[PDB]
Amino acid sequence: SYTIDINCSTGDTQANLVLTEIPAEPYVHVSGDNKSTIEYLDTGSDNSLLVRPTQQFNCVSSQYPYRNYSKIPRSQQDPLAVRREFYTRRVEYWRKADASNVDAPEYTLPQSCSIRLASTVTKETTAADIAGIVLRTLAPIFPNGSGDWIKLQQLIDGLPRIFG
Amino acid sequence: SYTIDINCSTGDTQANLVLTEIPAEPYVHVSGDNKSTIEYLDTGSDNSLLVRPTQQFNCVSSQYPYRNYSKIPRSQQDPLAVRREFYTRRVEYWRKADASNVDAPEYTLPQSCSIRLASTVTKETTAADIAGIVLRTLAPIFPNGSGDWIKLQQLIDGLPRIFG
Amino acid sequence: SYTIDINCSTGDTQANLVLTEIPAEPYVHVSGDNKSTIEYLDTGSDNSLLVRPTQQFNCVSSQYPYRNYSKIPRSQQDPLAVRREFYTRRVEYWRKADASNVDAPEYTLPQSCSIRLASTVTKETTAADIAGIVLRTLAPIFPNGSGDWIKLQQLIDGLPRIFG
Amino acid sequence: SYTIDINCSTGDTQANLVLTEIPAEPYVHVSGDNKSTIEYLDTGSDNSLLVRPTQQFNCVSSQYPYRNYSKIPRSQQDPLAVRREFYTRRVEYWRKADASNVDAPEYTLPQSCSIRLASTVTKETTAADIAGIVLRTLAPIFPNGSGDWIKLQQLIDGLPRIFG
Amino acid sequence: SYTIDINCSTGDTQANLVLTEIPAEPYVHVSGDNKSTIEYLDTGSDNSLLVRPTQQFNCVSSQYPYRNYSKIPRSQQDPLAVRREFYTRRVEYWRKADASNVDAPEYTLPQSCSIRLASTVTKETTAADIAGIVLRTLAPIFPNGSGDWIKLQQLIDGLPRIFG
Amino acid sequence: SYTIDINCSTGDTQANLVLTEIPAEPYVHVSGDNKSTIEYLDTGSDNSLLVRPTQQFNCVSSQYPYRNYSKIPRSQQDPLAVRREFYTRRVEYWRKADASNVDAPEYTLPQSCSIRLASTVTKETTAADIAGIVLRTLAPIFPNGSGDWIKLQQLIDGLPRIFG
Repeated sequence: SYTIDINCSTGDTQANLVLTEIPAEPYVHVSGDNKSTIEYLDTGSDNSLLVRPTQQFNCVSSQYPYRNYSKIPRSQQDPLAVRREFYTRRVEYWRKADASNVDAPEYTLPQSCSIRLASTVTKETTAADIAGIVLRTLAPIFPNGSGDWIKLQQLIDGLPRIFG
Repeated sequence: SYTIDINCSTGDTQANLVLTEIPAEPYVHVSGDNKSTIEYLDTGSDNSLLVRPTQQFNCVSSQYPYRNYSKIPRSQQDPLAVRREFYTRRVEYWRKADASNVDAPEYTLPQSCSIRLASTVTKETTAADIAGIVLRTLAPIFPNGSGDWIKLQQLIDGLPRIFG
Repeated sequence: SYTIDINCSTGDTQANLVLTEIPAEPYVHVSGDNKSTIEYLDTGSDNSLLVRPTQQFNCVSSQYPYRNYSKIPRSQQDPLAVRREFYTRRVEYWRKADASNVDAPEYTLPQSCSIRLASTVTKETTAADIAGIVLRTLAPIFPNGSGDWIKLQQLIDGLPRIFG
Repeated sequence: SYTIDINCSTGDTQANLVLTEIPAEPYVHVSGDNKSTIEYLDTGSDNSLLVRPTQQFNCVSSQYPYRNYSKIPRSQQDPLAVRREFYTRRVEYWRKADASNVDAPEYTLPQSCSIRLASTVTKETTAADIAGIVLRTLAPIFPNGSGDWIKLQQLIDGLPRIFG
Repeated sequence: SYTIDINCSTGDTQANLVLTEIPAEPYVHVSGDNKSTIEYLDTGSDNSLLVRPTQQFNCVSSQYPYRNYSKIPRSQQDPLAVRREFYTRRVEYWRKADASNVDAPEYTLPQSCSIRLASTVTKETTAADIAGIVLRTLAPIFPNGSGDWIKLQQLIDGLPRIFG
Repeated sequence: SYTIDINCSTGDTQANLVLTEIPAEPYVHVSGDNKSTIEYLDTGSDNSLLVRPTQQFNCVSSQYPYRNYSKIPRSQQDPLAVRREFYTRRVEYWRKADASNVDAPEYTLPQSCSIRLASTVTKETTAADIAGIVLRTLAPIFPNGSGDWIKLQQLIDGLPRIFG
């Protein structure tokens, strides 16, 4: 009868963050084919550059999920809890050029983004429960989802105070 | 006139990742400059815990955007390009209990999720362009958006090969 | 001709902190001397507990009102003035239980609050003047009096920055 | 289903203790850390004194709420419950002088007042519940609120028998 | 009856130094929100640069205002005097470019200016008295106020001898 | 043809800061080269003090105007730009006494104020443009010019937040 209550603040409003699909067919094994860490290459990239878009994924598990959480008493630590984490890092390499002037040089613009999710898990932790924390981390940066980029832009401007 | 090509593989289909808003009112500034990392406390949590949900936002910028990327020739480095980086880390503290049994203990379960993004930004780089990199990082894990959690389940199960 | 000016910042607005009366009839002397320190016990409490609500009062006075205030020069120390001080400490023990479930255990929740007022009194120091310092000590915690409890809630939550 | 009962004696009558607001705008951090203890200085005071009015705030919390309350048995100690505590200390320095006689010397009159609230909080402990203990601590000293100052005057006069 | 005589040379002539207002609405907290040192950012600046106009203000007070003034005898040092100082530093970043030729590069020109005012203050020191020393420091550089820039220009030319 | 944009927030309103001239005749060259700092003595002061009012002027120039500014890319550094800097420090020595009382002591009160300005100067930078930076540094402190002293009073009172 145990239930999991997120101890958060959640609103009534909802927004659509619109993801465009990324096909698996163009991706190729690079390192760690069988192992807990894998790195893929997107071969839908410019043949002739030295850099090409990669995305890696790796998973980690720990037996002691409360190791870094000392402000929690043992009397409240679930002794059946196990720590599951995963980590993705996508690097892509954009190309700026204009077809108008071929004299003008082509530049390579690197971009990288990484997400690390580390949950404690017991028998009542669900897939959607864990998905919720990613969506709540995203929510304050994209408060209208794909609609406007206002908070994102102010993060690019160097204005870290998002809630004030 | 220069255009930016995301050297990358995209698809035709699109999914909705449905974000639920997080109201800004309950968050309280706790620590940090703009020069340091800003930290907020979600005060809409169980007061009777000594751990409470926090999300933090840090962002930093550099005039040397190619410092980490080694295999990009100078002839391809945009001299006007700048490095813009931001980093968020949300820690929430879930609570498991059941109203069926006043005699059975309650446990607090820690969860953390962190997103870092470093874009090379030039004149033609738009806020939408930069949101694209986060959206493409997310898309392989949530290929149907909020619809299903199959690939996320794999990542938690310890299977890192999203693409196979 | 002498007037006393509080050297403070005060506003135009006012608010009602609404007190509910504490009947004297039930309290009983438990310890101390009727000269210096007295501890009353609220007999309006449960018989069956070893703890019962008690409020203590304690007065002292000194001919050396500037003893700890070293940074006031003698040219500005009023030689007629004299130090008066009182201290109250209320301890109440709350009782939590649900009448729906008599199997569910009852708990005792201790709560305690103390006020210490030390004034330097001179000929022109009045009752109302000395009340003013208690009122101005409270006003930061109760900016709207009984109207809301927001700043008090912040104090309990552990957020000491009340003036920002 | 659990309810919290104050184990106290309360009356039917109510009175307004009327607070005048303390503007936050003039206060300035002078010492401490923004985490535990902070001391603000009222810049709305005289430049020419080495002493200026200052109000300090200080919060602490503990996982052992029954540490000093030895006379409560473990069968009645709520294991979920946790100790929260705050402390405020306002020091203001009054200025006595008559404008009629500028030959007559001006004096500095120090006044100081401190409030310490330590509650054991549990899931059902509310903001208003914790405010109640401060209000019931005040009510013996201010039986009519701002209406008269008689009991406060007795305290200053040195007469600690407030309930008779 | 004490009066403050500036021990200076002052003329009969006066000039208008014409200040154009700087609105507070565009300015944003950066560091030290509550503390004695604050740094603001002018967000009416170019979004896309790495540098943006800031102005900081910080205040300092000292108990020993005669510390660095040894040529003054104790018999003439006001023992009630207190040292108050403040310091502002404004950095702005100009942009030179012509809309005629977009080939031509845009340059960023940094400019910085700082004012430090450190007064001894007694009960008879007035706001306008302290304002006077800033106006007298400015007076020889801008002897016709906003009218002509002759002495300013000769300071930019490296000709320090202003009175000869 | 290149134009200079002060990347900055300005307002429509203008105030007069009323400067009173300082006659050059009473000042006497005391120390310093053009290579050193020039120092003048205001000989229109009380001879019977061993301290007398002095104002000094130093100015220095460098071919490397971006040395202190780190986050400006070379692609945005004007190769023709030069750094012009000047620095003035006025010390006056006030005198407090009263003609009402020959028996009461006189005191001398030191005051100092210093302005430093370092502009990046290029072909298009005019003397007026450079005066602008001093005028905009002054304007937040004197938002109504010589009219009122409210913000200056705050700075002296120890409240650094001019903009809030």
